[PDB]
Amino acid sequence: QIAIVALVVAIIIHIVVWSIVII
Repeated sequence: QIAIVALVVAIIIHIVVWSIVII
């Protein structure tokens, strides 16, 4: 796992946000 799933989704948001900055 629950921590892994939440982490992946949590980190994913960081990746998406970054893409928006570029874009």
